Amino acid sequence: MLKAGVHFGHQTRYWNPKMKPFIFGARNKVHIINLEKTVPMFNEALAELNKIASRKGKILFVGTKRAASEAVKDAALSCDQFFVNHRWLGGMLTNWKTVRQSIKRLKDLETQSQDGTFDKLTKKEALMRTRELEKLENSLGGIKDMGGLPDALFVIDADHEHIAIKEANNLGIPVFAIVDTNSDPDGVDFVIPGNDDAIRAVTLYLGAVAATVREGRS
RNA sequence: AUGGCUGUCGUCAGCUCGUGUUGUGAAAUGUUGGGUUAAGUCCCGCAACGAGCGCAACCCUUAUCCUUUGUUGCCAGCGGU
Repeated sequence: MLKAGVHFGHQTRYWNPKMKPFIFGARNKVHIINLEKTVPMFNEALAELNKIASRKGKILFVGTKRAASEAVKDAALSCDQFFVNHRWLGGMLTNWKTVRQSIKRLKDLETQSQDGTFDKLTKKEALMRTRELEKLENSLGGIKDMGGLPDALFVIDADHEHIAIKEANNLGIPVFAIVDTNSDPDGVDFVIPGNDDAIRAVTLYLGAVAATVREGRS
């Protein structure tokens, strides 16, 4: 709701002509996003995104670059929602089938880990198995309790996370992206011209989104 | 014309498949890349995710120690011989 405070746009380099409607674009070789265009765009994204959030849907924040972590873990986990913060595996939506059995192995190995037989029979293989929980835990972290493929997708950079956008367009999932002036509005259904790599901007930004996901009529 | 059995490349480290994706297609990817290994060995990365046959291990023997039993095998300590 609050006016974007401190980002005003970025990316002098590799700017994309399809971002030409969103650029004010003056200072010191770098491009300034027209935030007077961003505010209606971002309010629309909060509108439809709250609309699917009230229908009891799953949202899947996507935060692979740094420092979108742990800001996407903090914002998704502040809601009762899901996230990807480390490397987004190629095909966790379009073959979720195989990713379902990898999530199943993460559940079986944490149940085996903190409760069952973890000290049993070996030290070396037990260390092997625990670092399998680090690898499967940081890759399949947020999505491990989803149990479906989600009803929306909220990516924090459109060019850095083009794979996830490409799959959610492949599957008919609404993509909500904060694009920058280098990115491309591929199949992003609700584009938001913003700043992808400022931590102030993405914490303000995810703060608003996580605010409207759990917003409660009460 | 065959079965069964065998040699050989070669005990060389390779050969594939399902699902997915890319290509009009033959096909490609996976299996390539940075390291490493005896080894597609293992890690990391990655439009791939996994799986099979192979590699490794399980088998026999050899190298050390313990327990048991001690004949026909052995003789340290005992006695005479």
